[PDB]
This record gives sequence, C-alpha cells and structure tokens, in this order.
Amino acid sequence: HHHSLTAYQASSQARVDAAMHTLFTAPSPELARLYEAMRYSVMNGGKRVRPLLAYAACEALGGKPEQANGAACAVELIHAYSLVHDDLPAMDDDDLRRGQPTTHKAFDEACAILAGDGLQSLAFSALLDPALSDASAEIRLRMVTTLAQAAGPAGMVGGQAIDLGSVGLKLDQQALEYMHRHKTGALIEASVILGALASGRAEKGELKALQTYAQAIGLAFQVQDDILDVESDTATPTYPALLGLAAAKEYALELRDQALHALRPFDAAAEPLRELARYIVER
Amino acid sequence: HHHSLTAYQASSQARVDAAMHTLFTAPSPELARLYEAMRYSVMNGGKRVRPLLAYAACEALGGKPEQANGAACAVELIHAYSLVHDDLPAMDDDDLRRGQPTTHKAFDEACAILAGDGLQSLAFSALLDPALSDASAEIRLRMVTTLAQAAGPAGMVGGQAIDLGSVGLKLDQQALEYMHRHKTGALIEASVILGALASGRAEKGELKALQTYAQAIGLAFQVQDDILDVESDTATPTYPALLGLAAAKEYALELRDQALHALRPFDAAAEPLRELARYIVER
Ligand code: DMA
Ligand code: DMA
Ligand code: DMA
Ligand code: DMA
Ligand SMILES: [Cl-]
Ligand SMILES: [Cl-]
Ligand SMILES: [Mg+2]
Ligand SMILES: [Mg+2]
Ligand SMILES: [Mg+2]
Ligand SMILES: [Mg+2]
Ligand SMILES: [Mg+2]
Ligand SMILES: [Mg+2]
Repeated sequence: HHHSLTAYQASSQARVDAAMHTLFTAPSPELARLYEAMRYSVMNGGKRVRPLLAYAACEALGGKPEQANGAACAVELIHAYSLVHDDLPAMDDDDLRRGQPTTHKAFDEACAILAGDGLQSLAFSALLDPALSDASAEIRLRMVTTLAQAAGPAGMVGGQAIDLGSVGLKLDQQALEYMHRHKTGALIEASVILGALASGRAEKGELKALQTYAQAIGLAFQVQDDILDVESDTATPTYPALLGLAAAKEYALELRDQALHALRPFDAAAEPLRELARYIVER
Repeated sequence: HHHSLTAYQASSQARVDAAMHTLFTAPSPELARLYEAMRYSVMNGGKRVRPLLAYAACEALGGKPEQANGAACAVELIHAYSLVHDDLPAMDDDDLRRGQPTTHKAFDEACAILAGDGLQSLAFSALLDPALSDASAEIRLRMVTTLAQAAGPAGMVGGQAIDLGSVGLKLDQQALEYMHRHKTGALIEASVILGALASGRAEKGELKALQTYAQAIGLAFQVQDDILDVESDTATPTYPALLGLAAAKEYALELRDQALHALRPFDAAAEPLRELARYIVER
C-alpha cells in the first residue's frame, strides 16, 4: 500500500504530459509524420518516473513543481529517444514495448531513427524553453551541461555501448554495476539534479545528498528487476546469478536504506523521494 | 584560383581538428570502442566548412577565431552525427563515404547508431565547454537554443524526414527549396550565427545580414551540386530538371550575388565569407 506515491505519480505524469503537449505540434504539413512518430514514441506507456524525480527534487528544496517542467520534459524526452533506438533491429530488434508495437514497427526504421534523433534535440530545447522554467542564467548552464554529460557517450550512450560490447563476456559485479551506472544511473541522477537546480535554491551539500540518493535508487531498481525476473521464473549476467537470490534481495534492501539515509538532511517535502525508494524494492 | 580561401580552409580545419581532439578520449577502457567509432565518424574526409563558417563569422564581427571553437566543434559534431545515421541501411544504405567505408561498415550498425547518438550529445557539451569559449551567460543561451532549433525536428532532422517522405512524390521548386532549407540550410545558418554570437560583439542587424548570407549560400550549394551532377553526366527532383541547365546556372549566380550583397555592411574582415560564396558557384 503506497497511496501518496500513487497520487504523486499521477500528478507528476499529468504535469509533464501537459508540458510536453506544447512541444509536439509540427510547424508544417510536411513535418507532421515526424512529429507524430515522436509523439508515438513518448506515448509509450511509461510511468514518467524521471519527471517524478525532477519534480520531487525541486519540491524537496522548496521550489514549485512547475519550475522543473523544463527538467522533467528534458529527461523524459532523453528517455523516450533512448528506447526508440534501443528497440531498433540493429540493437535489440524488439517488435513490442509494454504491449504496443515499437516505433519502427508502427512507422518504419528510417522514421524511427530520426524520431529518436529529433527527440534528443527537443530535450535540449525543452530545457531552455522559457515557458517551462524561470531559472537564472548560470543555473541553467549547470543544468544543460549536466544533461549532456548524463545522456552522452560518458553516460547513457556509453552505457548502451558497454551493453553491446558485453555481449558474450562474463561480467563480475563490479562490471555489471559499472554498466548499469551508465545505462540507467546517469539519467536518474540527472533527473534529481536538474529538478533540484530548477528550484533556484540548490546548494552544493543538497545536490551531493541527492546524487547519493539517486545513485542508490538507480542500482536498487536494476537489482530488483533481476530479482523479479527470477521470482516470476520460479512462478510458472544478473544480480541473483552473481550473488544468489537471498543475497540479491538483501543487497536491494541495503541500497534502499542507503537512499533513505541520503535524504536525512531533508524535511517532509522529500517524502515522495522516500516513498519511491521504498516502492522500488517493495515492488 | 582561390588562394586565401585555401589558406583559410586550412587554418579553419587545423583549429577545429585540434579543438575536437580533446573531446574524443574515452574515460575508460570499456568506452574505448564507442569513442573510436565517434572519432572515425569525424575523420570522414570533410573540409570542415561549417567550422570555417563559424570562425569566419566570428572574425567578421571582430572576435578572435578561437572564441568560436565551441561553435565550430558543435556544428561539425552535429554534421558528423547526421552523416553517420544518414548512411545507415534503413536510411541511405551507403557502404562508402568520400571513398572510405561508412561507420556502420567499419564497425557495425549498432555501434554506428550510438556513435551518432553520442556525437549529438557531445555537440552540446562542446558548445558549453569553458576550454572552447569564453562567452557570457545570455549569449551562450542564445547559441545553445539556436543549435537545438537548427539540428532538431524543425530543422535538419525535419529535413531528413522531408527527404524520406518525398520519396516518390513529384516536387516543385518551392517544395525542393523547403526541403533543402531544413536538411542543410538550417545548420549552415546556425554555423554563421553561432560564430557571430561567439565574438561577443554581435548586434541584431549584423545577425540578420549573416542569416541572409547563410540562407543564400546554403541554397547556392545545392543548386551547384545538381549542376555538377548534370555536367559530369554529359562528360562521360533537381534544379536543372525543374529549370533547365541554363536557368539553373543563372539561379546559382543570383544566389551567390544575394550572399555577397548581404555582406555589404562588413569590412575586409568578411573576405573569407565572400570568397566562399564565390567558390561554391565557381566550383
Ligand atoms: C528508478 C527508476 C527511474 C526506474 C524507472 O523505470 P523505467 O525506466 O521503466 O521508468 P518509466 O516507467 O518512466 O519508463
Ligand atoms: C538506455 C536504455 C534504452 C536502456 C534499455 O536497456 P534494455 O534494452 O536492457 O532494456 P529494455 O528491456 O527496456 O529494452
Ligand atoms: C555551403 C556548405 C556548408 C557546403 C558544405 O558542403 P559539405 O556539407 O560537403 O561540407 P564538408 O566538406 O565540411 O562535409
Ligand atoms: C543532413 C544530411 C545527412 C544530409 C545528407 O543528405 P544526402 O543523403 O542527400 O547526401 P549524401 O550524398 O551526403 O548522403
Ligand atoms: Cl502535428
Ligand atoms: Cl580513447
Ligand atoms: Mg538494450
Ligand atoms: Mg531493449
Ligand atoms: Mg537486469
Ligand atoms: Mg540521405
Ligand atoms: Mg546519403
Ligand atoms: Mg541535389
């Protein structure tokens, strides 16, 4: 039972969905299909957890959540574009995502490539759109810089590349964690740091804490994902294989605890971040 | 005979090549192949004309050319990433570019997808890298915003999408120009506007002139490209087909003239921009 988190997710998804709407109107008829493809790729069925994170970090520091609209859109658009390319035939070659045809299936491969390309750019536009933030010049430099680092070849793209190059190879835990830290950790950290920055009230100490929280939940998610695949398996390169199931479950709990410890400096305004940490390993 | 332009191209290419070197060192062994793929994609044999444009616009306004290093890198990296995805099997399915194997041929498709993805991000990092510019907060907001608009779905990516969706269709001149304006015009304009902005001395009037120049040379290039394909054809949807060869050649001259007219407000510091305009339609 996680009532307030369900309500927080709902408000988070509504706010970022309405914010994004303004981004996806093609400027002309010739551009309509590309914009439709991008829209399709964002209507992917996700829970907008990265926007959730942006908004929650903003409010933890005292900002109005809408101050983080630019951040929330930007991280969701980065996340969207990553999934579209990830599904491509040359990559994971998936026909479905969350029950629906993937973008290259609903459209075609060439459209899907570009839709992903278009979405990465729009993510940066969104971050700087004055309708989406009121942030000050240097804060927004911090934010833009951050997003590019987190999404690029030393971040999420790097993580995808590590994934490809790990096909075959026998990974240990340190290598598995390195790969996850890049593939999904980076953008999760960016989510919380961008949200915090967006409040205008962010101090060095507070960002450190939030980065610690974010690193912890990013790993907890991947550990629990593996645990759930195993448990669903005994229903009808992974953490359980490396550690054994029992030990994997404890690891996930220790990470949830490290995440909650990181949030000790904050007041009740940080409760959604705390409830998410709990949910990730409870789910 | 275009002696000073040859020397300008040479200095332009050396400066941006040295500037980019600092970007392409992988932070770890696991990331080496991705960074190698990106490097490969930038060592594509091009003349760095977009960097040329950035540096020339900067110097036309009185800046030291290195002030535009961030701009020059960013537009070349955007240009690089566009070619890698453009060559992909789902897109143009080219095995060679300028005589060399394309990135998906030297590496594989999945690597090439990501290399293009990584390069788009690095382009934004480069633009904000303090080693590459000294520009002030609001100027650099103008620049970042500009690059995202020019490269994204209302710009170059849009142009690629128009290209795909024009397969088949019978284009008139107005539609052909609309497609070119997006596919290559946008990023050319961005090149000159980013360079100008990078000087710190850019005024509204001067940017207008440079945008006019850039729009004109962007079209002149595409018209002359078509003319050269025809002339090489009688050696051993296009402008010549739409207009006839004779008329296409005149059109290219009228565009060169519109470009040079746009530069009337500037002194001798704008000569490289003038010599490029001449070269494009003389070549
Ligand atoms: C800790 C965290 C961000 C988990 C996100 O899971 P996901 O990537 O499947 O999220 P979404 O449902 O937003 O796609
Ligand atoms: C950054 C990114 C796209 C991660 C998805 O990785 P994956 O292919 O292992 O996960 P999924 O099951 O979502 O395809
Ligand atoms: C007017 C202009 C920018 C022409 C560029 O030609 P190109 O795209 O082939 O340039 P490069 O040789 O730099 O790839
Ligand atoms: C933005 C971009 C990649 C343009 C290249 O278009 P093209 O495929 O018509 O030209 P090329 O002959 O270089 O592939
Ligand atoms: Cl639309
Ligand atoms: Cl390297
Ligand atoms: Mg994958
Ligand atoms: Mg996948
Ligand atoms: Mg897993
Ligand atoms: Mg093409
Ligand atoms: Mg091509
Ligand atoms: Mg042509």
